[PDB]
Amino acid sequence: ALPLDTTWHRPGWTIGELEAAKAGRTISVVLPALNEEATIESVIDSISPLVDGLVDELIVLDSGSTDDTEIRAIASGARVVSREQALPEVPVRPGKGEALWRSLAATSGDIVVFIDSDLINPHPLFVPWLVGPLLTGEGIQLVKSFYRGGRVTELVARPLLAALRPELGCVLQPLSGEYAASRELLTSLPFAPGYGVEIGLLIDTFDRLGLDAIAQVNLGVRAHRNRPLDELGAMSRQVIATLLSRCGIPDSGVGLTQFLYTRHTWPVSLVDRPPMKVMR
Amino acid sequence: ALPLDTTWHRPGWTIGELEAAKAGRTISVVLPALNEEATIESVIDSISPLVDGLVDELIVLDSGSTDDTEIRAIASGARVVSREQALPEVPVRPGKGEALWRSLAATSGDIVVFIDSDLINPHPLFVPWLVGPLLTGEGIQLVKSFYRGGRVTELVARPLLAALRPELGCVLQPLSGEYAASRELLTSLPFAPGYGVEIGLLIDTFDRLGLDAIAQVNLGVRAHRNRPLDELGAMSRQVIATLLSRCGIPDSGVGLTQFLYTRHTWPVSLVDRPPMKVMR
Ligand SMILES: O=c1ccn([C@@H]2O[C@H](COP(=O)(O)OP(=O)(O)O[C@H]3O[C@H](CO)[C@@H](O)[C@H](O)[C@H]3O)[C@@H](O)[C@H]2O)c(=O)[nH]1
Ligand SMILES: O=c1ccn([C@@H]2O[C@H](COP(=O)(O)OP(=O)(O)O[C@H]3O[C@H](CO)[C@@H](O)[C@H](O)[C@H]3O)[C@@H](O)[C@H]2O)c(=O)[nH]1
Ligand SMILES: [Cl-]
Ligand SMILES: [Cl-]
Ligand SMILES: [Mn+2]
Ligand SMILES: [Mn+2]
Repeated sequence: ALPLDTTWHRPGWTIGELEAAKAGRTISVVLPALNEEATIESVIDSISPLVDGLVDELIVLDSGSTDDTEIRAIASGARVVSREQALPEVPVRPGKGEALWRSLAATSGDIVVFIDSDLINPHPLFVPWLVGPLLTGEGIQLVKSFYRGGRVTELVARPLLAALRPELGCVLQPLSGEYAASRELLTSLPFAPGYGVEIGLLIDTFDRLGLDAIAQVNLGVRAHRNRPLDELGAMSRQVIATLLSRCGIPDSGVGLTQFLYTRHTWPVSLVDRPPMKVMR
Repeated sequence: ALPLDTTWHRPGWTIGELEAAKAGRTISVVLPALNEEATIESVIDSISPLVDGLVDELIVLDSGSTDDTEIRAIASGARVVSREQALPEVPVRPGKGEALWRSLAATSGDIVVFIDSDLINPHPLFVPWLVGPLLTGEGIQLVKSFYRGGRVTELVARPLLAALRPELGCVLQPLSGEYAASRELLTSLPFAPGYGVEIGLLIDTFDRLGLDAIAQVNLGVRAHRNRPLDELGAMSRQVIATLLSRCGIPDSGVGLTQFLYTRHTWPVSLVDRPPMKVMR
């Protein structure tokens, strides 16, 4: 391991050991989903055998899907929750960060696990491998995954971290959509909008609790949707905006423009959601 | 055009018109090269027909090649200049920015044109298309190229510019290796090290002379060496470091680390070369 608790190899914990270690703590699993009809069922099925055992609760956080995502998830026995149902007093904003933040209001596990719903054949041990350090460690409040090409991660986020928060240089996949954390931690932190949510959570956690509260576990290999370069441009812009803000640097608020030769401007947001705590 | 003089279409100027417009001004062409034996001859040949006419001078700036770059360039009739010969009183540093800066001491054109030496079948009109606005415009001191996937450009540089210098959002290929500028401008500016040199030159030019001094011309389509993702990681890191510095933001000076699972740290430099002017 580096100065960051890193599980480099297959965790050795059995499902039954992990379950014993809960000690009254509960576990929620959240799957955010926007138009993932092709992969959603495989993801739910990888995890539903854990329900009523290690996992106390599983939801799909449907983020405005217009395909068959919701019906197929229901048919896999999952509880599907819209953004509106998760938190109906508050009008819905677009983007991933909004979905995860709302999901805090729709779950009650002491521990919350996020798994992206666009994964291709995910391992059924993903969730156990992630909760290990939270269950059996001390002071770990956040566990990030890593894996084996991560264009935004390797060109934008990791190099920017080296520039502005080099202490986090040892985190191999800071933008990974698969991770777990304590409710106490998550409901105490703001949530960046859009694709800024992961990078925001990591830096805030570090700034507030330091490295000793963070672990990372090998999930082996991951496959997912490969988005077009232009969609990555918009994602990177939001990651940059969120990353700059945590480092005390003013962002223009100006969206990325691209020329296809036609021109298009993508939205960027400088507005975080506050800690879900204030909503109590 | 946008607020930035943009030549969207094939320039209409003939080689003879352009030559007339020189009016005593001279033109140097510089080809930086590090191990480009496969493509260097095609690039030189695309340009050497202009020599003693529109172009007064052509050099290859050899940046420590250990392949056959120099012998093949000589065999194409090019003058080849090492980093050491360009400026022998000053010990040589690694990276592209060093090569271009040194090239100022090895040329005397009032106008300097840079063309990367790894281009696959470059158009023989590249150089005329670039000098057009400098020759026939007023107050233009810098001309950048654009083209048609630019991973570092679209994920790192363009989104970072939108964040920190949104006025430059209209520049389509800020990192393009093909561009031209006045000696008066170039010898008045510092040169960022490594791959930071292009982004550094653009921001300094803008900060010092504003947009009205900058033009961009369509070169159509370009092909070149596609580097592995890890090499791009190091390039992006240096672009970020240089970009952050021009915007008044402190960089850690810490190199990007990558885990292949073995670990490697890449060099980054926070040291610019001063304006070549001080070397007079
Ligand atoms: O508005 C949205 C956008 C995405 N998602 C879901 O979020 C997950 C990941 O989104 P994706 O479009 O696949 O983003 P990636 O290109 O994969 O981005 C990677 O890097 C991002 C930057 O941190 C992370 O947010 C992602 O989890 C991570 O997979 C998917 O299951 C989506 O269904 C939503 O629920 N709502
Ligand atoms: O130490 C070096 C490195 C590169 N080069 C030359 O510079 C040119 C471009 O370098 P390259 O390795 O192809 O960089 P790219 O991946 O193509 O980077 C693009 O984006 C960079 C960031 O601004 C620019 O520096 C480049 O010109 C541009 O092609 C090539 O002809 C090389 O021969 C050197 O002379 N010395
Ligand atoms: Cl608090
Ligand atoms: Cl000056
Ligand atoms: Mn994905
Ligand atoms: Mn190249």
